[PDB]
Amino acid sequence: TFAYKIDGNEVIFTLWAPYQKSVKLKVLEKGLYEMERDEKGYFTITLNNVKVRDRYKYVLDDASEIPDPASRYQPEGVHGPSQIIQESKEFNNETFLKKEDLIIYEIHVGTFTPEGTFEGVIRKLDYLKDLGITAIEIMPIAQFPGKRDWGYDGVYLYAVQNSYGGPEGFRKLVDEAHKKGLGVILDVVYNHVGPEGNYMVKLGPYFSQKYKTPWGLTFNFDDAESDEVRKFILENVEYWIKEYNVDGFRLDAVHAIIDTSPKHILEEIADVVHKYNRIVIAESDLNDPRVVNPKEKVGYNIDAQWVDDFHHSIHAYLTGERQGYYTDFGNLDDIVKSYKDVFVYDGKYSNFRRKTHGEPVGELDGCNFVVYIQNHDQVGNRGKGERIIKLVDRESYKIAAALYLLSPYIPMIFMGEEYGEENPFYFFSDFSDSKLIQGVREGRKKENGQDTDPQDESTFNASKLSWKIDEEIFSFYKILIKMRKELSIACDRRVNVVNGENWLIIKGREYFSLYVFSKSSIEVKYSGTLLLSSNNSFPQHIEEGKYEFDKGFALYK
Amino acid sequence: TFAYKIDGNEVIFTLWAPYQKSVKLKVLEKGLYEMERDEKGYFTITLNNVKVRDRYKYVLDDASEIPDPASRYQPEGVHGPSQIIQESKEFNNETFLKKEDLIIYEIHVGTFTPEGTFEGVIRKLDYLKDLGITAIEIMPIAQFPGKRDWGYDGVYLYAVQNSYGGPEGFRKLVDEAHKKGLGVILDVVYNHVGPEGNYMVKLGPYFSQKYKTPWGLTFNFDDAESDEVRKFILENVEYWIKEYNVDGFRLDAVHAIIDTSPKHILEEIADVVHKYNRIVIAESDLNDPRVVNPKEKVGYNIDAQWVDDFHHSIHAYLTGERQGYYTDFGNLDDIVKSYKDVFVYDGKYSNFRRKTHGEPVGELDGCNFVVYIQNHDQVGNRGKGERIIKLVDRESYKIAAALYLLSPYIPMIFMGEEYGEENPFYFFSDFSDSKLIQGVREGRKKENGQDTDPQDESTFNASKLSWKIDEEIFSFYKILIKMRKELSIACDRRVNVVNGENWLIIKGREYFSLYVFSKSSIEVKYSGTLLLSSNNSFPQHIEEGKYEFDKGFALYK
Repeated sequence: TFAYKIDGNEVIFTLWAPYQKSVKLKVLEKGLYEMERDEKGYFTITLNNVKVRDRYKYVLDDASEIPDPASRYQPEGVHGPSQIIQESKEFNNETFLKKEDLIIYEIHVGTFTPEGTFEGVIRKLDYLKDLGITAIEIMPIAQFPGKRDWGYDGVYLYAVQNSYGGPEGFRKLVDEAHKKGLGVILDVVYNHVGPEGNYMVKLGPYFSQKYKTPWGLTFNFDDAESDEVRKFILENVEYWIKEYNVDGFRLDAVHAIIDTSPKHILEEIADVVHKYNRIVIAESDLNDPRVVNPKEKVGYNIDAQWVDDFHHSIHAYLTGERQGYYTDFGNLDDIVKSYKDVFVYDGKYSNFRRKTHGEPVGELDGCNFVVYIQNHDQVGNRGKGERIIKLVDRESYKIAAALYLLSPYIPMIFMGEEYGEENPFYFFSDFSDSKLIQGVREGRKKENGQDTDPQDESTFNASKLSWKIDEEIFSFYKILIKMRKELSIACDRRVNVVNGENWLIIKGREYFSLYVFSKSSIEVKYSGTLLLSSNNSFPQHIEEGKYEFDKGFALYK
Repeated sequence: TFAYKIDGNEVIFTLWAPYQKSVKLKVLEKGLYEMERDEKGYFTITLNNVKVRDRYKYVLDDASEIPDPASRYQPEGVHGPSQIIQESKEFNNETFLKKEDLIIYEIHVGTFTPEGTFEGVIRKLDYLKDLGITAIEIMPIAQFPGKRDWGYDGVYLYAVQNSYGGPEGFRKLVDEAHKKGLGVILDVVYNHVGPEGNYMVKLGPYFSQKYKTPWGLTFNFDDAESDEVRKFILENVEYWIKEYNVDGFRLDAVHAIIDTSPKHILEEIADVVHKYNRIVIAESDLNDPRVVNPKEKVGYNIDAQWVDDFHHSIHAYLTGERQGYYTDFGNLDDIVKSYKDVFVYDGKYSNFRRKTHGEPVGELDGCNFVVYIQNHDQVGNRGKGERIIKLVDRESYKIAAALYLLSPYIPMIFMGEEYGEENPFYFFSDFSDSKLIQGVREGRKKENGQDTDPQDESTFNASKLSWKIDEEIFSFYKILIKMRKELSIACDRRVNVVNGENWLIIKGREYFSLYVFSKSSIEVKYSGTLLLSSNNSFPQHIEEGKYEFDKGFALYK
């Protein structure tokens, strides 16, 4: 209840407008009307003449026409009139998506398929399925400005992307994957909004003034009317679930979500989701268990959370990288602790933030966290979106892959990565306000040295995937993904871990694994049969003793 | 460790100055020196020539002299040189102060005794003791600007007020009360700082930029170097405890204390205090149990918290008051719920904040909260600090008194109130920067209509207590305070409560009480003996039946 609501033959027009005195419905074809201002600040009207897949603008006091922020869909620009659509209405009391079986495929509909749409991505299902992926994670489809964006300027939480196809398409996309037995997971932004087409600002207070994130400012969940906005959001998740049988959510940078209330909005959301028996994952920098934490432990519940701590340890280890966050790591030791204690910052000094970061993760299964060697962020904000292939010796790139998919955690593959993709993932925008298409520039430029003027199709397309398979890499992947299942490696943190100066051997419940980054001697403490190696130098049937190995990765049993 | 530290014959000069490149110790008599800049940002020096009860200024890069923010004492202005003092060092592993026996006397050393000092307040001990008060709560003694302030512009957390006597005095004050068997409780401000003499600002980041309270902005407990500042504070409480055997703390507006860390600074402090087996109470607007909440329940622990909810219900009830917050109440019903469910806003709609305020207090004894009919705030910010005597029929004023002291809560009397004080408590400042002594004006003026130019001795002295006893009122009090003890009324929330249209009868463990605000018939359901009445119309030995009563209060058994 916020956008519109088709009854029988009749339709309503709710509209949170505290700041307004006079608001006017305006079917573009039909006419202009007067909303029933309720004391709380909710203008409102009721229609029946309408059925009309009609455009409409809300015209306020000031004498300005604007679009329904709960816009079901914005046919034209992020200034297009909002529009009537059908009531998908149907979805199911669940997700087939069981947590353990979780292989995530991060995708970016745009730069993905050369079509760059759902249709585009629909073509790859069976491919995806082939791969073994247990589910798909879509990057933000919240109507952003232009046609070229990661989707982090989504300024229409309710309206499904124009370009990407939209509604029916996105609609179709799920119904599709659904049949392919694939799960879909939408990654939604609740900690902020788009710098273009944002008309919250004139309807009332949607965003707190107390605080200031980096990208502008979060919404208002605390002060003055929190009540409403906090509902906005909360309804927003419900929508997805029913209007699109979505399988799960992925929350962007929760830690920019500020709440002081006795009940943190997160926990508020989690419940909405778990209510429909769906899943939630969140991007959180704060090495805090709270999030993913259980109800008994007064945690928000959130099903799972990303652990960049993993990534980083590995990355800076393989690369001789020490910039920005990389400075907190770049070492073997890190890799192991992360491997056994989810966070590398368990409550210790980050010189990076000159603070005392994170704190001990519980006794939570590996499945409360999701690991990766790649993601839009990690590639994306490099200045030249270098994939990781471009910075590591081939054997390495293979090793890494192993590391992560072989974790109890919840392995998620960036798009491309599996088949050995070398294209880059660039920072691209599609703004219109001069000051935007500018500020941005010195931004990405000053922030990350990106040269590729994001506001250039160039930068764009150059990130489009070059479906150039590499069966070496591609093969591997499938295998890994496969062994993982076989082995029952998931969630389980009952692991034994060793490493030497440059090696590392990890026992598990059903095996051992060998990581050697440099020819060296290993006192292999066990006998198993080679299950998979990165090389050929690997001994099908191993036994306990000293052995000299070559830079490579081998997997026993 | 932050100010200085006298060793044997030698003394250190720590000094958090991240932003500084070159810092200089400067004994005013002796000389100027160079601090040992540590990477973390801590300049530093070591002395022995010194013993000297010497003044000193830290002279930074910019070529400016300034005083030790951990100033033990600021002899001259809030620009005076800091100064050497002795190492009180001694205190005890405890407080005689048991929580139940808790009668708080809120005092304001300045406007109190005509002397307006500790010495002044020392003269009243035995008086106080006489009253029955179980302990004293001092308003902020943190070096503020000028000589006339509530003390809410304290800008020197470590330095004891000049005017109020200072150190040795405050020192003496406690050692005194200690002997009188009286407990002392300092009310310290950690959510903000004084608008004059604040030199944190140039030493580095002491205060977060993420947020903005009302009175400027809180410190930085979250970001960049939180680590340090969070220690500042935390050491600050330790000081009080050892350098002054203080008995407890009272925290100003905690809810302006913003922390996202896994461990809320509050909980951080609580521990410091409970570590020394001392007590903590906090001013919190957020109807959140979290604070006062226990460790098992993942609460901050804080021993007790103020419940304005109480006050208000009563006040607006007795007064026909409905301004500002008064709008959320002004009703009988409120009075009872507050009486049985600590908060009146247990998670419901405050039109006052157009939000959904508070939430259910546990099953916490009445002793987690502290009630009052008066306090500096409630009088102080009225525009004409009207005491409550000035707005209620005499019988009322007596009734109220009963209400609160007869609660399981932790009754605290404002100063004056007990003996029937009619003087007002005004908003007074003693600033020097023109813009201050001005902004303030339209402030207090625009905020509360205060006319009494706070920057006028007038406004000041006029708040000084007129020790004009009124033995009627005065007597009552003592009695109440006395019965309370007798009765064992404290902490216990096992109460039965009734009211009629204008009356109210409250059973307890050892009695009943009758509140009648308007001649009416009461179906008194019990037999007891008059223990104390506000009037004479009260029936020494009561029995169950209908009886007509007169506006008044009576107490049975």
